[PDB]
Amino acid sequence: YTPVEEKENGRMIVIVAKKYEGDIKDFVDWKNQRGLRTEVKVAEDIASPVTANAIQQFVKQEYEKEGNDLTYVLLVGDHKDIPAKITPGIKSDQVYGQIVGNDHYNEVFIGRFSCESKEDLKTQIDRTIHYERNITTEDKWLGQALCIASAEGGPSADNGESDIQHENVIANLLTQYGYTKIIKCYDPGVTPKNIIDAFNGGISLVNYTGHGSETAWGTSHFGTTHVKQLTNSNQLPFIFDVACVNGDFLFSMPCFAEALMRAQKDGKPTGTVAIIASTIDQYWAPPMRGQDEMNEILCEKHPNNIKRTFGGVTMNGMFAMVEKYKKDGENMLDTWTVFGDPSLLVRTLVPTEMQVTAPANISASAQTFEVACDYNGAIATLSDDGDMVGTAIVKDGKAIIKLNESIADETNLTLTVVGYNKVTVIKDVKVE
Ligand SMILES: *CC(=O)[C@H](CCCNC(=N)N)NC(=O)[C@H](Cc1ccccc1)NC(=O)[C@H](N)Cc1ccccc1
Ligand SMILES: [Ca+2]
Ligand SMILES: [Ca+2]
Ligand SMILES: [Ca+2]
Ligand SMILES: [Ca+2]
Ligand SMILES: [Ca+2]
Ligand SMILES: [Ca+2]
Ligand SMILES: [Zn+2]
Ligand SMILES: [Zn+2]
Repeated sequence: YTPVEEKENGRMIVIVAKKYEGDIKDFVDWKNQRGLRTEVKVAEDIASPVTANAIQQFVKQEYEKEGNDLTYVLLVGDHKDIPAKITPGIKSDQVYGQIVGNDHYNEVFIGRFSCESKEDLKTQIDRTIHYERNITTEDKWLGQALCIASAEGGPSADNGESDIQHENVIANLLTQYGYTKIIKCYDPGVTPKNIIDAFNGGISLVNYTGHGSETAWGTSHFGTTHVKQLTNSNQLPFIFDVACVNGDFLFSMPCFAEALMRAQKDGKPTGTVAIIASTIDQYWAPPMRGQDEMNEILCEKHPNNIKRTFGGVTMNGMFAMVEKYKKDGENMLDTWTVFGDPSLLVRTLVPTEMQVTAPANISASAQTFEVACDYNGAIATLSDDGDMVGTAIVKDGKAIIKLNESIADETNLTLTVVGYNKVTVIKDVKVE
């Protein structure tokens, strides 16, 4: 299949319901600070009442603009705030990113921060910023994974694997890549305690393959009522969830996925940093292929298809499903919904540090700024209070940042450098 790229110069639009307009600033500032051009659009400004047709039209319109650099779209609100596209048998956010080619292969990654209160939003913003900005060499819970499998399935499943055999292949792939601990919770016998203990012990990735209801997992019986028992404060995994309706966010109560994204303990984020879960019932075999490819891409098994964002990893993993299962695969892709930031830079192992050498000062008339970094591929960005002044990728040991405006009016600039499985570096640059 042809992958959908995380365009180096891509941008993001956060479509936020009016009642949350004044609460998203810190998120928008951080994204611009690390080099992802991000703009905000108030949903009611697109149309009031807000409808699925208007959102769809707005995204298409923005995508068509000269360059087609639109790459991510984050929806901020629950279904009542920003609706999902609803057609017979389909509830979907993913469809908003299907713009070209009369097909179901997205052009744009879509994600959602489902919130019904200000704190639901604040906790999703904070956990995301902490994950990309504040993870250090001491966050030892990274590189540890949890595989969960029902005792069902067989020869007629994807690649003829029962859910257990399917998860074992995934566990081997993760181990080969470098994960240091794989926890296996396979039926029969899994209880809520087993899941609660795993999360509380520290894990950065969860793969689930089995049955599910709107509010719980069939294997373990762990559900929304058990979320309050989690104490994995800012030690959050992301999840590839194969199950029926765990992601039905139009349910009368918070669904499984929403509960995990909104969980908090004494003001700190618990639960998950991101999860992809279905709004409808899932077929047995198709999602298995998608889940496998997501893990293959995460473990960099395809050198010319590297994806660093949660949206990029999951969407490209689903392309393989569509390719092999066709129509059935397309229905699964449309409804397998991303909860969390689609631009999220995933972490797989305990990070290492980067050696960054940059001038302590910059001329008020400078057009460029050179930074030395011992990690090629890092993204170096200069910003001013959430305003991105220039960004560049490290190549051959250095990044040559071209300023997009005059800094003659500034006294200080913030240099931010991020890198895959690296500790984020933030330095000040005095303007002389
Ligand atoms: C509801 C679930 O949680 C279950 C999730 C399966 C995930 N894949 C793996 N664990 N490997 N889904 C089902 O059990 C599925 C639900 C469904 C019902 C009606 C239409 C479409 C999906 N049911 C089945 O797979 C059964 N084999 C019945 C069936 C449905 C569709 C075609 C053929 C058989
Ligand atoms: Ca397309
Ligand atoms: Ca509260
Ligand atoms: Ca498999
Ligand atoms: Ca049960
Ligand atoms: Ca909801
Ligand atoms: Ca593959
Ligand atoms: Zn923090
Ligand atoms: Zn079954």
